[PDB]
Parts: sequence; C-alpha cells; structure tokens
Amino acid sequence: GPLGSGGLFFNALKNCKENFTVLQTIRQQQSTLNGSWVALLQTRNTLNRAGIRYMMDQNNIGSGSTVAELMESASISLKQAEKNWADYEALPRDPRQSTAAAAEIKRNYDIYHNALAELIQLLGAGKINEFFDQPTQGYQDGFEKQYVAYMEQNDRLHDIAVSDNNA
Amino acid sequence: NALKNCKENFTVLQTIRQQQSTLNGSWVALLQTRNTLNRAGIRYMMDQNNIGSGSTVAELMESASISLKQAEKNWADYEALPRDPRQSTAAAAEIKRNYDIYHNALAELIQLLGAGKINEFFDQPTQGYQDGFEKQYVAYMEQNDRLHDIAVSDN
Repeated sequence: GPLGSGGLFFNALKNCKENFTVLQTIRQQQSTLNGSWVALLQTRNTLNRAGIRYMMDQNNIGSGSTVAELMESASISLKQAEKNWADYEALPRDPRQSTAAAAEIKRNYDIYHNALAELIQLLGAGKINEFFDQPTQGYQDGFEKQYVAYMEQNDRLHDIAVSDNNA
Repeated sequence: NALKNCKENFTVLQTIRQQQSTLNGSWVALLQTRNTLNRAGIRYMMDQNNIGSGSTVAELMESASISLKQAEKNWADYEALPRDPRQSTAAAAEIKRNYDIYHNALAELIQLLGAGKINEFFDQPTQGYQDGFEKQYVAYMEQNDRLHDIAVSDN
C-alpha cells in the first residue's frame, strides 16, 4: 500500500510490542496461579499423609515423617500457596479478561484455601474425626473448574496475539 | 533491528508459555494421582475399622488410574513441543528422567493396590520420587523465568 517502509516498520513494531505485553501479562498470571494450585494440592496431599500416619500410629506401627512433621510441612506449603496467590492477584490484568470469572476463581480459591487451613487447625487441636470428614474434594473441584476456565480464557488471548504477530 | 528483535522475543514467551502449561498440567495430574492413592489408603484403613465412607478403595483406584493417564497425556503434549535453543538440554533430560521415576512409582502403587499388596503399597517411599521431579521442575521454571526477564528487556 501507499504506506512506506518506515511506516510499515513503525506499525509492525507497535503491534509486536503490544502483542508481547499480552503474552507477558498472561505468562505471569499463569505461572503464579499454577504455583498456587500446585502448593494447595501439595498441602492437601501432605494432610492426607498425616491422617494415614495417625491411623498407622494407632497400632504402634507407622513410619516416615511424624504427624507433627507433616503438619508443619503442610503449613509451609499452604504459605507457598498464599504467597503465589498474592503474587497472582497483584499482577496487572489484560482489559479483556472477565472480571466475573476472576471473581469466581477467587471465591473458589478462598473456599479451598480456607478448607485446608481448617484441616491444619482441626489436626493440631485433636479434632481427628472432624478432620477426616471435611468434604475437601468438592472444595478442590470447585477451584479446579474455575482454573480451567481461566486458562482457557488466557489461551485465547494468547492466540489473538500469536495470530497478529504472524500477520 | 527493533522489529526482528521483538518478533523473536515474542517467540520466546510463546514457546515457554506452552511448555509451561503442559508440563504444569502433567505435574498437577501426577499430584492428584498421588493424593487420590493416599485417599484410597485412608479408605482402606477405615474399612478395617468397619467405618469408612464416600468413595470406595476400588473407585479411588480407578480415579487414580484416570488421573495418571491424564499426566501421560499432558506429558506427551509437552514432549512434542519445540524447545528454545537457549534452554538446557541436560535439564530437559533430567526432567524426563525424574518424571519417569515419579510416574512409574505411581503406576506401581496402582498395581500394588489392585493386587491387595497393601504392605508394599504403604511402604513405597513415594515422597522421595516426587521430590526428585519437583526439584527439576523448579530449576526448569527458574530457567524459564530468566528467559522471560531477558525478553522483557530486549523489548
């Protein structure tokens, strides 16, 4: 078109720099959310290991890490979840991301995160029965559903940026 | 060039992002498999004291199988992806070596369970196997962070 090389270059550089900023935004949200999700799963598994060790200790068998060591490890991983979740929330968002879906991920994150913190409290208090009975699976499932939707949203944004860069 | 520089910086983020999504997906599915197997352990022990609720040991065992296949699926996604030239090939081999150990360990637990080999099931030092993978996963992530931070700059 009746547009010069200088112009074509400026426009290409403008778009590239915009596209890059989108990928950066998305990559960071992805790594922080992922780090929070993994640390919650770790916490959950560690608490289950603690329950097993407890039930093993009843019949004076049971080895490996102690209930106390496992509880402390779960606390450390829950702190890792929280750290990653704070980083996630503070990141600048892309204007096109749904604020409604962001609110849902957060709602489910708090339910699941709080359930694990509660398990840690129940355990350290001796409320073993309460501990074994929490419907944790449902809480986790609710966060995961949102996590998937969020990633699907971000993959789309990713693709828009890629398509543009290719053209 | 300002342009070719940016067109390549964007390529780095793209390749890194996609490797991350799939590798993290595989890691999440492995973690879920391990947790589900520990749920089956609890359930079995509850069955021994004649209480014992929700999902059965058999149902959890099947669930763990499905989630382990999901790890394999995400792993194959990751394994087919293109690697950036600057990424460590030695690290890429060590993550694979550690995924295999951890994956195989989970495959074994499922086998042990569906054969009633309960002692061996509870015996397995799964934690060490997971830790081996995790350590490589962290280094890989740290490497990707560095490649991310250089792209934001060159931009």
